[PDB]
Amino acid sequence: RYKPDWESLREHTVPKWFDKAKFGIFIHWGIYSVPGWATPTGELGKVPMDAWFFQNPYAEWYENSLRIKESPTWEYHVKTYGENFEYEKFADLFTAEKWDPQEWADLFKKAGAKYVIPTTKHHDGFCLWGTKYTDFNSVKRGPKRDLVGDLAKAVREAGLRFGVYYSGGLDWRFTTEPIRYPEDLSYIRPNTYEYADYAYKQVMELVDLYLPDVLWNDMGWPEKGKEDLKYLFAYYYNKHPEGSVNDRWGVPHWDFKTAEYHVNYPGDLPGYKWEFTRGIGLSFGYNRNEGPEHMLSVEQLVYTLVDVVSKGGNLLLNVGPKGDGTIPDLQKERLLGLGEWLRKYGDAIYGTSVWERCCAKTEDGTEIRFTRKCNRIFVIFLGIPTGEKIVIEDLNLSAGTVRHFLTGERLSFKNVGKNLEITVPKKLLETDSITLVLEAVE
Amino acid sequence: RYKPDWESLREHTVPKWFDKAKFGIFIHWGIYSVPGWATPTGELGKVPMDAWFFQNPYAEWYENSLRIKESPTWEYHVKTYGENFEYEKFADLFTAEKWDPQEWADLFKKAGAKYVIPTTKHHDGFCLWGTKYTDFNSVKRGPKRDLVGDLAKAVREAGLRFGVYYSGGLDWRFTTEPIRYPEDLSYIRPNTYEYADYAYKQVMELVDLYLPDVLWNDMGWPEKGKEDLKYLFAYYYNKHPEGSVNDRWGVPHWDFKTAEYHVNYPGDLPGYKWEFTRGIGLSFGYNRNEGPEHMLSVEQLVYTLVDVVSKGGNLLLNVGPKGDGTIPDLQKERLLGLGEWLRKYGDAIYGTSVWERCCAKTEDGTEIRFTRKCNRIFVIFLGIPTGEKIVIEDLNLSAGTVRHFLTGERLSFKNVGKNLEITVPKKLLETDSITLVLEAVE
Amino acid sequence: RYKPDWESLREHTVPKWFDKAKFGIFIHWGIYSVPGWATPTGELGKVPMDAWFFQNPYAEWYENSLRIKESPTWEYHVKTYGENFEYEKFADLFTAEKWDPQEWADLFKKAGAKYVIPTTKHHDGFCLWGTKYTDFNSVKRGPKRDLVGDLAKAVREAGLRFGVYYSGGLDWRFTTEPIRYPEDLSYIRPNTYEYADYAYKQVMELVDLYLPDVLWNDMGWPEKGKEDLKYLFAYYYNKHPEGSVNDRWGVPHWDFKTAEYHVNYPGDLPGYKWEFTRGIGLSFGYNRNEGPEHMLSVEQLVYTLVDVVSKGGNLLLNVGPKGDGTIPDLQKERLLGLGEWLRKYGDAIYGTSVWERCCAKTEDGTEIRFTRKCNRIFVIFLGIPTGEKIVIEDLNLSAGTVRHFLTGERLSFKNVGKNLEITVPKKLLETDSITLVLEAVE
Amino acid sequence: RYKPDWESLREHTVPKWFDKAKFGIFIHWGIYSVPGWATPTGELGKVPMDAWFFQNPYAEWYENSLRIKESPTWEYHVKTYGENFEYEKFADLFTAEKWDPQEWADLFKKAGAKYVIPTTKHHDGFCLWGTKYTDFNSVKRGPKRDLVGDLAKAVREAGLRFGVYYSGGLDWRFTTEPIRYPEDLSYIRPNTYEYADYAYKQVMELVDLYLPDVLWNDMGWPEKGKEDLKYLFAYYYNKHPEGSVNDRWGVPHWDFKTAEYHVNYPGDLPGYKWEFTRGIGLSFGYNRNEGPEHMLSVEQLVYTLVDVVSKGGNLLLNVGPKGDGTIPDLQKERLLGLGEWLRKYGDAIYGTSVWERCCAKTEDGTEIRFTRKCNRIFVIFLGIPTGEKIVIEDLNLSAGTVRHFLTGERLSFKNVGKNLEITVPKKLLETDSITLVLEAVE
Ligand SMILES: C[C@@H]1N[C@H](CNC(=O)[C@H](c2ccccc2)C2CCCC2)[C@@H](O)[C@H](O)[C@@H]1O
Ligand SMILES: C[C@@H]1N[C@H](CNC(=O)[C@H](c2ccccc2)C2CCCC2)[C@@H](O)[C@H](O)[C@@H]1O
Ligand SMILES: C[C@@H]1N[C@H](CNC(=O)[C@H](c2ccccc2)C2CCCC2)[C@@H](O)[C@H](O)[C@@H]1O
Ligand SMILES: C[C@@H]1N[C@H](CNC(=O)[C@H](c2ccccc2)C2CCCC2)[C@@H](O)[C@H](O)[C@@H]1O
Repeated sequence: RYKPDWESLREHTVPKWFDKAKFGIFIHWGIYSVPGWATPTGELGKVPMDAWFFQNPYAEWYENSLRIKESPTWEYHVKTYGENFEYEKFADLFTAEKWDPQEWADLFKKAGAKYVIPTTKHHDGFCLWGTKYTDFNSVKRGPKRDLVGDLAKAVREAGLRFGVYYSGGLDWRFTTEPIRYPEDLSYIRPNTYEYADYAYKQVMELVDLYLPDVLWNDMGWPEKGKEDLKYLFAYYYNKHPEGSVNDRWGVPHWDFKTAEYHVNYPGDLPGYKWEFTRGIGLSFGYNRNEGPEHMLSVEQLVYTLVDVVSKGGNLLLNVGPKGDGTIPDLQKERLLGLGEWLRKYGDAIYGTSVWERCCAKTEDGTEIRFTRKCNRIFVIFLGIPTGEKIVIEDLNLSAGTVRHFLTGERLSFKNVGKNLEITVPKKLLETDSITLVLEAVE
Repeated sequence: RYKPDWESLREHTVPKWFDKAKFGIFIHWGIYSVPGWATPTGELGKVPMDAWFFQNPYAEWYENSLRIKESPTWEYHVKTYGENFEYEKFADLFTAEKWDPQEWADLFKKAGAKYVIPTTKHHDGFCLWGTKYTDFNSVKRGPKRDLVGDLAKAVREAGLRFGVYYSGGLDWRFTTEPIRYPEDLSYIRPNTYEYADYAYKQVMELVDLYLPDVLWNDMGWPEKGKEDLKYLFAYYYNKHPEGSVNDRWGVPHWDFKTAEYHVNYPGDLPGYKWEFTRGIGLSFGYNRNEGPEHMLSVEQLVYTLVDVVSKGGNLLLNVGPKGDGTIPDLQKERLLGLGEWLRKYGDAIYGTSVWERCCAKTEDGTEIRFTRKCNRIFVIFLGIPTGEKIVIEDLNLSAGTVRHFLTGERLSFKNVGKNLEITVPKKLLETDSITLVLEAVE
Repeated sequence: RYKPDWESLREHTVPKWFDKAKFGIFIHWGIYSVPGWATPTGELGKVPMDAWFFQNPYAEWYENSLRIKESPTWEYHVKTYGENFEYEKFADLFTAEKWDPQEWADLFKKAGAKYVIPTTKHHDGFCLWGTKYTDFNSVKRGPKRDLVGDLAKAVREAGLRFGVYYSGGLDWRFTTEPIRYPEDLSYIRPNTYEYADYAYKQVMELVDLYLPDVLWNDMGWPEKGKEDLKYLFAYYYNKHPEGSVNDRWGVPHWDFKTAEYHVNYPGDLPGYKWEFTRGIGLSFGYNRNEGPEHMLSVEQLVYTLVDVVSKGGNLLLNVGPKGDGTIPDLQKERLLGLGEWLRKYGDAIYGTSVWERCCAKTEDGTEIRFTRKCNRIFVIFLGIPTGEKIVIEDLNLSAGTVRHFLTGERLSFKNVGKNLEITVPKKLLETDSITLVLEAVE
Repeated sequence: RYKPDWESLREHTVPKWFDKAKFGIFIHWGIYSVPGWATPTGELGKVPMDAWFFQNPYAEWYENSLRIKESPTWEYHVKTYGENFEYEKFADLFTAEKWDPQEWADLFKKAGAKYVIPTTKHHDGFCLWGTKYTDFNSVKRGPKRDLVGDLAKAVREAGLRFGVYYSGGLDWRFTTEPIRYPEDLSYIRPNTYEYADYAYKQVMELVDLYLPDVLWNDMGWPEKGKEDLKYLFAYYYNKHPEGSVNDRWGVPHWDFKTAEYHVNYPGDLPGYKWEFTRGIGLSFGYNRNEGPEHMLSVEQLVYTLVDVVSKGGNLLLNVGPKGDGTIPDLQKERLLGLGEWLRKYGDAIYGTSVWERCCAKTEDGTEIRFTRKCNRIFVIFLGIPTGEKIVIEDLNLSAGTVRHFLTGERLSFKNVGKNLEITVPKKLLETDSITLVLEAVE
């Protein structure tokens, strides 16, 4: 039994299932999915913040962008939908006509994800469950259906864990001015006591209807409601000890931390559990402007995953569905690619722990990441070297046997000075898929 | 004029009428009165708290018990009313068909009570007055009548004082999870700001419609609303200086403290004004499972009253009416019994003050309680000794005359050592009713 | 067992000994007693605050007045002691050479007082006990003696209650600027954490060393130390249940309120226990500038006490000794005169309770005050009427026997309308001292 | 880089060295060691708190017991040292004449301990280092030596971790009244700003001078100084990432929880890291009144450690030296015995992790505990069965090979229903020492 207080809540640590699953699927789906439009300006952390809000690569931010008169979105909206076409009007166009929660679940499972977390309410305040605290929800408008619940049922039937995303920190249904600069965030918020209750009542409602595995909050928790989390966290943990929460509440407790695109990405081993998230492209909500030039390629996707996992994190890869519920082909292919690689290399991923170091490199520049499993150490190359002679810089192994992962073949290695030298038979180098994977056993 | 601040509010002390009346009637009446069912497990303070909520002897707690699947109440509810029979449905069955507020008032007056306090809203949130802050009240549902007001009119016309009970601390209309353990109480609460206002607006409303003599709150005051009491207490006291409040608000001010069954019952003279409450049985709300084996007998009732009064308290005895407004015969008889005893011995009760000691005993084990009235000291025996020679242990009187209360007959006494010896003529011992009462005059 | 929190501390109320004693002696004695000088401008409440600090009638305020250059005190100090004579230097002239605490204790007992309260530390920071928290105390300087201690032994020996006075709110040892306007008091205070600690440690030291009957604080408690009082009050009350504290701490608790000269003096019965304090003259500290024209007369003292007492107060009369330890004749006289009247009419004062009303007047304007003791109602005339027929305006006695208090003579009375008429034989009127006192009974 | 705020500090978790060491030595040595006396009333958790402080089994509490006049300690002090012997005087008898920190370090290493934690300052305020914040320390008085310092050099030399104990919650140098009831602890504390500063400055001084591996606070942290810990914890962790703090600060952060004798001792696996602490006898401070009948036996120590360790805890066994610096024979014996068992079975303790369950019992009641190391599961019997056929109640091994840990002998096992049966040849049962230890593998 957890008591409603920070000291006590600290007794709850990231659940084992979370540490072990290493990949999850994020779903930004909503009425913003209908216009499905954003200017693909670039990655968070690379785009200067003075312009960021004016050329927002995040399509879910459509309403905010639309509220900024004369911004690309505003221009696009006027031309395509007209001026007397309010953003809310998209709730009625959002019909999920082609949606089938089971094909989604089926796909995230073939993709190798171990959990799924849909936005139940994003910054625009539209709710994807039949909530009783607002009529701006998917049961009353558009889909005429409890998207959150129906997807929770499919995911779970598919054997995956189910979490929930909630925009606690922002709700444009309670503001009128758009965010034009990052400083605006410190005062352009619901700000009211009424809002702090709404957020509280809404997450409590998600807790009681779906008892999710992850409470994924975004943009901090309304200040007036922060003391409420002591109760909500205790209430939730007492109903679901294996439940978990992220680090976006602005209170003293969290089970795992988060990083988005470049922001907060650790350079080496952070000393805590975390999770990396990004979209397959530059946006989270679907964006019909993104081509594969903006998306990651299965290979980058794989490398991204390995680098995250070697540093102790989980990759929460986002998929951005269309207003009709289908998942754009460019994203489905990248999911399947990654699913394929995980089918071959999963063993050096799921259930692994960090090693003493995350990273290494070969004398010729190929990057190396490590993962552990008791006595086993996985040497994951971010690529497949050409020569049979591999020189790993600044590495010595006290081990004794160094197998070639996929085949199992004992290999020849020698600790030469500050380096490790291994000879990988071209036959083998030729069986690996995106990464050459070795396995030391000490 | 009281100012809205604790230091100032302290200038208000328990009103003289409250100190002097020594007996009041509590009424737990509501929609829980319809099922009128609880398992008579035992008295608060004797029943282990690990089981208490699962076998709740308090019938008003029916909804909480019903929310605990597979608990006696749940089993009983399913069998008797069915699963598709929600607790709220009882608001429509609660018709007070046989209710007559004047017969109630008449009865509490014959019973010797000096004030009356009905639950205006209990933990289930159903309100017994036409409140404007919820439609879950007795004017709109069931009785179709302002129970609170109509009973306030009768009580007052009968010459008694009228107070109000309000579940400030709990409101199941704002929670879904049941209390299974005492620890749950620290987080399973409305918790919202909206709720703190509701409670505030509701007690202010009772203040303006009925200007009650007692603000009897239960289960603490919502934390977010605690600072509001400075205003509400000032507002109330400025409209009714003789009004009063109990000690269940969790703030620095109170006029009298409370104890329930064994909990907080003082062993000797506490140094403050207090009030003891319990039901005639083990429940407050009516319970059709209680037989006289669970109730107190007029004698225990009398002894209970004397012991409370000798220690400076008031006894607030609870009566649990039926859904139709009648008061079960087992309770009416016990009220009348006590009313009868008070008719004979009231003088050594109402208007009395504590003495130097509350308690004493005779050499043969009969317990003695004392009460004062200026120069007069009342020696109230919890029973009627058999022999004409009474030896009171560890007592010496500097008095001079020791009368036999009911008759007035001067008696023979002698301070022998550490004891007091009195000779009570069998004729006299034979006129007393439940207690032998003497009266010293110093 | 009191707990350290306001709700619990509220359980402690004014000790019975305090309510019954009705007169105490205040002693403002310090190094300011040595110059013993002030402009006797008038009574607090009657002198405009725009002038007060510049023409301060309180001689204990000498240091403050002296810091206002060009002030009468400043003129007098330079002419009498020179410019190079720092106020602190008075600690060396303060010798108490002719001091006999037993003589003082006796004088306060003959005077009719039941408790005594000396200034242990006034605003100037000088401590009259061997405190370990500062060297500016009477043990190390001046008297080289613990005045607080020796006086407490002597008061106690005479069988009187001993309380302590402490200036928690001001300590000129922590400031340099004088108080010129009441407004200045809001920022010219010690203000440091250090000071709040000093204050707490010193009052604790006083409780530990002397366990006084009254903790009389003045001028508020340092804001940074207010939370400390929960702990200090619980600590004190647990060592001394019978102890008492006043209402000058600025926190939610106190056992009795206070009034100074005109300030907070009740017009009719307040609903709580209180104490009136003033000097015999206009100062607390000895003022050699006061003559009989600035003092109350024995008649006025008596009239004062009676009025206070009839409104449920205690009179805390101040005496201000000379720097040598002797009590000024003028002051001594008045004390002995009041004592003589208390010797005669004590029984209508000590141990009394307020009646239904405090006041009444005779047809010809003689003010009348009332006190009660059970069934007995004392009728105290502020003076002795000349005629035998007395008409009391707006009184009606439902009693039966009205007697002449001094002799016992039953007297003739008749309820004539909205008045009460009584005949008091001249032989009796001639025996009374300053007050005609009648005793009504039921 | 930790930041000074709870959210960030949460990133720091129990250092890996702590989780792996499984046993440390606590050293309660002070000037209370000189009288070294107490009534060995019983174990915390088993002795009623209404008596505890009056019959305190903790000899370090001598000063507190001594302030309760008419207490066994009081009787013994006056008979043994006289009425005029102030507790502080023990600082001069505390000489550590026969003290050799290297011998101690060695003894704790031979004993099998991995870290040592001496009391740097207990409730009596006496500091065993040359602190600059008080003269009541071991450098200026008694030993005229920095015990903390010399001991830290010596523990480190023996290759053990050194942590520090500090009584932040109590310091009898700041109070005068003894603790008689647990309730008294809520107000008889230093309470001053001054103290909160002293505490912070002293722990800082300890970090600066010795950079300990463990900051072990006791009795809570002064309320006025709690916000200070954000800064002190960030400062400490930034100098010593590998450092650790316990859970007795009363703030939202800690690296491991604690349990004392019966208090907070987990029944099954808690979900966090923790440490059990107790004396070998009933006291922490040396009690010359304890005999073997008051101490654990080597068998019991071993059984204790095993049980703790199987529930993820560390055993923090206390030794209480004599005033002369020598460790009492009885204590030494038990330490060397445990050491001998750790020498044999160390491998089933150090560096282990909890398994799925902590416990199991044999058909005939022998308790069984489990620990794991990767694929290896250690099966520790709290004793050695007499028969060769062993039936473990409610276990089932999906393993394959079960071996006799001491010899390696593979053994015969069969999953018989809800039980596991195994045959352990008597020649093997005869080689075990206090525990039959089996090792299962997969
Ligand atoms: C997963 C994504 N989360 C976004 C919230 N983003 C953040 O909190 C971003 C953030 C994230 C982590 C550290 C600092 C800032 C913002 C980027 C500039 C302002 C702060 C959402 O705005 C976005 O629609 C999507 O839900
Ligand atoms: C007069 C009765 N008051 C009850 C509230 N009870 C309390 O606050 C009880 C209480 C009362 C006094 C001290 C401590 C606790 C609870 C018993 C265990 C949890 C605390 C109500 O729950 C009950 O229905 C009825 O109104
Ligand atoms: C017995 C006397 N008490 C005085 C304290 N007086 C007050 O706090 C007076 C006061 C003001 C309000 C309530 C009660 C008392 C002050 C009149 C000038 C501004 C406030 C002291 O200043 C004085 O030296 C002496 O000790
Ligand atoms: C190792 C020992 N630690 C003791 C501190 N013990 C506690 O705080 C005990 C406690 C209470 C609750 C949780 C953890 C520990 C106390 C039992 C009496 C009331 C609370 C010290 O008092 C004792 O002197 C010694 O240093």
